[PDB]
Amino acid sequence: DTKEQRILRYVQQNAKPGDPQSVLEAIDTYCTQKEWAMNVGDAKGQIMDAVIREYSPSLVLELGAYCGYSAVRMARLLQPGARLLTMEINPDCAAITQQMLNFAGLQDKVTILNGASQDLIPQLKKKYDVDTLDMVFLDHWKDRYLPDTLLLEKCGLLRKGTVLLADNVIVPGTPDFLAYVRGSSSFECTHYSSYLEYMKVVDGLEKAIYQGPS
Ligand SMILES: Cc1nnc(C2CC2)n1-c1ccccc1
Ligand code: NA
Repeated sequence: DTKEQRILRYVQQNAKPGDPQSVLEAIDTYCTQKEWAMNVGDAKGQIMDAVIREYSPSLVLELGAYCGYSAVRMARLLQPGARLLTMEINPDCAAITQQMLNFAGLQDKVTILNGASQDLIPQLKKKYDVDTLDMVFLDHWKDRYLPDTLLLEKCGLLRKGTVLLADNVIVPGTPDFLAYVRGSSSFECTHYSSYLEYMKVVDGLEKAIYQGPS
């Protein structure tokens, strides 16, 4: 038995089928009052919402999924015909995420790819007919933020205006990724700070808008 499974069982008893908002609230309640989980929080959640709404991405790529919270949080805001592609290496988190999306009524919008992102990313063009992404959400293994950004560029998956949004850049922290995008002229960066009231600790998200190479 895992924490993610217990979050699933809790949503199923306390949220309403097909209602993405009630699913998100059930998760926020469980991960505030009962068992903490990093991906969830609403300082973070309202920044994810504002970015999605400002940029209206047609194709989002999510690196990392735990119980589906981020994917539900994003998929529920996508326009009709917009699609979310989620890569998760842990097959158990992938199955929970899938069931969480099924519960939320959102499975028609999301495609879960199970695998290491470094191996899935070079395949997006040939296997999934992906040309370019409008948005990328980085919430997976902190060591992969930078190397995977480089792979996205190597494969031409970013275009002028593609929005990278990086979670947990301070806690547990992704300093090499922050150094790369803030220091590169390919990226225009905005940092969103987020006080974790319950930990007495400062964390943040990074927004980097790809400029192209030039
Ligand atoms: C990559 C990359 N791009 N710019 C930088 C720093 C600002 C100069 N780094 C870097 C250097 C050393 C360790 C980790 C990341
Ligand atoms: Na920069």
